[PDB]
Amino acid sequence: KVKLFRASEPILSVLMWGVNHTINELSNVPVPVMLMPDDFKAYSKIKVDNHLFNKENLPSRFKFKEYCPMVFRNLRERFGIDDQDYQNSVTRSAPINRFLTTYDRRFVIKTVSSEDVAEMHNILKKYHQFIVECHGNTLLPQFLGMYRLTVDGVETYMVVTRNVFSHRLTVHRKYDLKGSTVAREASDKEKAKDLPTFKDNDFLNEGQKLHVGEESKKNFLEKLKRDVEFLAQLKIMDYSLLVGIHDVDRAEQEEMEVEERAEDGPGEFDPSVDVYAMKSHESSPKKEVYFMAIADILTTVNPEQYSKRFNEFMSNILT
Amino acid sequence: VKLFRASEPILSVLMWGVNHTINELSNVPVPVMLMPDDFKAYSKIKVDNHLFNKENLPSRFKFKEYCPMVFRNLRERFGIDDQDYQNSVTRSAPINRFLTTYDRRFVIKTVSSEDVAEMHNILKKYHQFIVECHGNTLLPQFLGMYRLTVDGVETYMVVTRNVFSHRLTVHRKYDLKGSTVAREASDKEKAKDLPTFKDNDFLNEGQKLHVGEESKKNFLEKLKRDVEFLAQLKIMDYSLLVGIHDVDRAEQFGPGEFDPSVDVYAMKSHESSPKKEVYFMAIADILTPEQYSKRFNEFMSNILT
Ligand SMILES: Nc1nc2c(ncn2[C@@H]2O[C@H](COP(=O)(O)O)[C@@H](O)[C@H]2O)c(=O)[nH]1
Ligand SMILES: Nc1nc2c(ncn2[C@@H]2O[C@H](COP(=O)(O)O)[C@@H](O)[C@H]2O)c(=O)[nH]1
Ligand SMILES: Nc1nc2c(ncn2[C@@H]2O[C@H](COP(=O)(O)O)[C@@H](O)[C@H]2O)c(=O)[nH]1
Ligand SMILES: Nc1nc2c(ncn2[C@@H]2O[C@H](COP(=O)(O)O)[C@@H](O)[C@H]2O)c(=O)[nH]1
Repeated sequence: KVKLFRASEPILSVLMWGVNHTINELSNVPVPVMLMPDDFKAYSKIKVDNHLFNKENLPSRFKFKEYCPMVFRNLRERFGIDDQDYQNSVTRSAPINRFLTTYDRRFVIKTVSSEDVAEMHNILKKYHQFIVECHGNTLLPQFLGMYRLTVDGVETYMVVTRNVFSHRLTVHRKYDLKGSTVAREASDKEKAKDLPTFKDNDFLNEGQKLHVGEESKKNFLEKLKRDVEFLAQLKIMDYSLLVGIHDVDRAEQEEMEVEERAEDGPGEFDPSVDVYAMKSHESSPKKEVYFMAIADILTTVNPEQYSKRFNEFMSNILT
Repeated sequence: VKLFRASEPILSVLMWGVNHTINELSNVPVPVMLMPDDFKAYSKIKVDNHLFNKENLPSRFKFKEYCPMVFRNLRERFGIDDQDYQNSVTRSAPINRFLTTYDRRFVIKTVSSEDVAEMHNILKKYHQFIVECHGNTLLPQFLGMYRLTVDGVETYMVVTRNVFSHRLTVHRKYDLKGSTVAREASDKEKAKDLPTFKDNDFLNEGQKLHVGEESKKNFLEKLKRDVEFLAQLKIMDYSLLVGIHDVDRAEQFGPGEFDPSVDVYAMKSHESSPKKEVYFMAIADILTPEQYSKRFNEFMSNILT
């Protein structure tokens, strides 16, 4: 039951230690009837200066700050994430590859700028209220924690989200879509990578389509509508639709080759866990799973119109 | 769900501190041996909580634990489980400086900076002696040592295993130095319910302690090595805290019943003893030579028949 907080970088150990630390302290804090306004300006801060002690994995000296912990605890709850699960995902083993995933691929940890952290505060009261009135049903990023780590006098800002992708199903192709009239494509650099991040004209040029079926398309499009309208209400623009594609047969084969090396359920998922996943329509050219979520809402044409434009595009991404 | 609700913020910080450090230690491997650095080591944490978790805790505070690996090892060598130690401190506010945990198992004494220095001074040798005697000793048993910073004020604390029983009411206590001077209770002191008597008011009482010549064997075999250890360390002016539980009295879950592994210092009255009693006996207040050692030793050998 010993947790060592062992990691490739001291930053990771401190991250593991702080999530572990704060989740445990929160376990000693009654769950409130409601969130008070201060909760939105609140934060916790701990500074550690150990001497000749417990220095194998943690640095002797570091700081950890959690923004607005009462609010994020509540967000986790409304997103149906149990605090102990969250803690275990982060601390049972070092997050792996600034962009990390928890070792079990449930949670994504992004290193952000100070400005990003500033925007979360700005948007936080309304985002919460919006998560309340849409019952956690949303294509928006789902925020679970915000933290500032300090190691060797250096401050690092981090935001934890639920993975847009499945924690279990492989992605075989992703796109970052915006719907911009501007040319959007992948550099020769990108296309050369393993899992390139294709863009608008790649999607349009490939003739790609996402066969989800009318009932999913409608539910999807109703989410997209209020999400982008909510974002337009704030001063927010230039976010993307992150699209991941999972080829069910290709995976079955990949798995089969995986076991072969040892010797020598099929494209389904828990919609409560892989929250952005959608099956293909029974009459799809091939058996697929899609993951679709709005990306990057923190960091001519104005907002209101973007939501209008962004919206028309994603409505045409599918059938 | 522990709130750390207490009469006083210092106590809340203490409860929070022991909780925090014991949890942290449960993530630290038990080593194959203590190292010299473990005797100069510490943990420090500073807390700054804006608009968060203020119901019982101050928003800002510090908690420092001295030599946490050595005290964790001492706990084990005394047969104390970390989880219990933690539970005794945090389950409920320690009560009435001189506190005990809510279950009276552990004593919490405010002490001075010089005290904390003195402890660092004797600690390696004290530990070594605890090892060599397999935890069996009338010396105080030190379970942890802490410094608290609250409202800008630093406070030092040492935790010991309670000398008296955690259940058995003590009816009379004597502080015994074996001195050749005038040590008696003061008129005002002689007033309150729990009078701290001394040598003279004891030797002039004809009071003996009946444990047998057998328990006197164990006890005196113990006391000698202890006062010896203190001498070699050139320490003195320490007392023998003695407690007396009158069975019949309390009677007016059984009378005189107790768990020897928890009430480590308690001794049953002998069979042939006049009244039915339980005695509690340990050395106290040694944070500070031969003559005192041998003088002390004899005045104590003269109360066990
Ligand atoms: N709106 C808002 N912004 C904050 C708050 N706390 C910190 N920030 C912003 O977050 C960034 C980093 O804050 P730090 O916690 O490093 O002081 C800064 O850009 C800071 O202005 C807050 O309570 N409200
Ligand atoms: N650190 C910190 N930064 C804040 C706080 N409240 C607001 N800010 C910062 O204040 C700025 C707002 O300033 P304005 O642009 O309205 O003059 C934001 O960029 C954000 O960085 C706070 O409580 N703490
Ligand atoms: N597994 C996973 N990858 C992501 C997620 N969000 C973005 N990525 C990927 O990470 C890369 C950079 O992230 P971004 O700049 O959007 O933060 C992109 O190639 C994108 O496909 C996510 O939620 N989960
Ligand atoms: N000998 C010794 N004394 C210490 C050590 N740590 C703290 N002390 C002493 O204990 C007292 C309290 O120290 P503070 O922890 O308040 O800085 C001071 O007299 C200090 O010098 C140590 O590692 N060794």
